[PDB]
Amino acid sequence: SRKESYSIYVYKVLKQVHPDTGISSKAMGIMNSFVNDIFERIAGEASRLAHYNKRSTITSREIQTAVRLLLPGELAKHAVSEGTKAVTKYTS
DNA sequence: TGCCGAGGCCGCTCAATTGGTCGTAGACAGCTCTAGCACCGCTTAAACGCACGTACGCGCTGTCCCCCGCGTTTTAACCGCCAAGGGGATTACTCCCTAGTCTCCAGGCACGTGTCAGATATATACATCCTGTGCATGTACTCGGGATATTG
Repeated sequence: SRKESYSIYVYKVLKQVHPDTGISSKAMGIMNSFVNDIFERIAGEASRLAHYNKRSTITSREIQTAVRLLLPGELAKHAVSEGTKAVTKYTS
């Protein structure tokens, strides 16, 4: 049966930024772990945020707050400026 | 005087880094998967978000009124130092034992499916438990006066 991983999107993104470069298989497992750790931290914090405010859904703002808590510094104001591109394009 | 003695500049030789070149071996990138099952598109009947006075709760506000802050300097030893001594942390070697490799070999069990049940969800009726409110005392508190402990 199928096992499923993020392994292709990290490779796709590598060819976005370093078109000559590659990854060893052992160094893929790192990205395939890291990328789902940050998934869980955002899901867990966004879940608590909905609960504290006694909502049921989790709209964009329930995540933009979870990113603006969880990320340390310039990464917060960058990631917030990056995600507000994506939904602004999607809703056209 | 003397002598020379003590004195100050320049090619071998060895010993790490540094960068170069050789060749070869899995492991990476990529193809074709093919394959399939998830994403999507397409409806539906759907829940839950949300833009919006008003009762009004409390966040913030204008006063006076005092300790703890604020300021000084003596001193007090705290903290720093240097120098010496002893060993115990260190170095370099030789013998030694096993860590590690590979290879064979089995069955333990983790893996997987095959069925379908006792499980828990959902509704309606409902009674009851639990909250919010209102309400006496009982204590834990702040003070004053004296006894015991301890610092210098």
